[PDB]
Amino acid sequence: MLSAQERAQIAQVWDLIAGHEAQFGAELLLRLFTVYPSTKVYFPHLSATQLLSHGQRMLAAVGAAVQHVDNLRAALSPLADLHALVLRVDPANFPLLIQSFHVVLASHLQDEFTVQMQAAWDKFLTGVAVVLTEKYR
Amino acid sequence: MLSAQERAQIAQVWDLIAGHEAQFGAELLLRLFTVYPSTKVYFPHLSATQLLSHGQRMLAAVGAAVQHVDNLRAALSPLADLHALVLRVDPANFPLLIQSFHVVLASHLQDEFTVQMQAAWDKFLTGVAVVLTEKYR
Ligand code: HEM
Ligand code: HEM
Repeated sequence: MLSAQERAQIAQVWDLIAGHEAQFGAELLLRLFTVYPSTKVYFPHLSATQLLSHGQRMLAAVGAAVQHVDNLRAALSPLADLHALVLRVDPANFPLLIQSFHVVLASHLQDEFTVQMQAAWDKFLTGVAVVLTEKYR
Repeated sequence: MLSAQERAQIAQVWDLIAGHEAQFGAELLLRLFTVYPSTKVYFPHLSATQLLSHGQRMLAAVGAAVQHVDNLRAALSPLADLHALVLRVDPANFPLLIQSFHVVLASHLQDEFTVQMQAAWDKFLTGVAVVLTEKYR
């Protein structure tokens, strides 16, 4: 449950990502793989231009989720099935990705990525992660 | 157990912090308080110049720990007693601080804070946190 101010804040973060999905997503994956090498097993194909492609897909889906905070479970249902049932992504990986995403955004946006924006963004992404992991057995 | 390359990497990170302990530490606390408001209960006195003072103390201790990775338990013993026994800081707060610290460093250092440096820094700070929490009952 995001407040109106929090929804405005995550829209502001997204406006700073739009157009950079591939580059920011590739850097997110690189940071995740280096700081948490256990995550590399999920991406044997990516383990450099293929990084840009997957990064683009991933962050484009994040942008779509911003437009659907009120019905995230319905809108993300295919992606939830994919991560929980088909890919079998251990839910513990999702906080590692979210923390890594904050670092990449801070590196590019510096003080434009304010602590208020980070709090809202973290709440939003934690909710996305719940949807993408709750079907995991 | 940090490798020689990892020790070189954390020395490089510290060289980029030195002189900015107060400012970076204050921003670390502000980010921690905003993204994780549950942490504010530990700092009723700080909850703005007092932020600079505490930030300075905290990050100066980090710098001292860099010089003592081989005998962290002995060198940090007073600080371990303080956090675990006197302040009773719940160990779950330490990952929140470490993640917040990466974000603050990225915001200021941008791509100079490389993913290799972050991996080494994270390993180092996770070890500091183990020392500062293992006495907690
Ligand atoms: C907010 C969190 C996440 C979002 C929005 C997201 C989004 C996506 C999307 C849209 C795809 C489709 C790629 C395609 O069909 O080409 C995908 C695939 C994939 N995701 Fe995620 N993902 C997230 C978290 C994770 C995490 C934490 C992991 C593992 C650590 C992961 C591992 C994978 C893998 C292995 C694939 C398949 C890649 C491929 O087949 O090329 N994802 N993800
Ligand atoms: C790498 C991790 C940490 C380091 C190196 C560190 C370092 C320090 C130092 C050097 C002091 C002494 C301040 C003084 O005597 O004036 C201190 C005090 C304190 N620390 Fe930490 N700290 C760490 C983590 C934490 C965390 C995670 C919390 C709580 C969320 C915390 C809460 C406190 C509090 C409440 C004080 C007392 C402040 C005061 O009395 O003014 N510390 N810390």
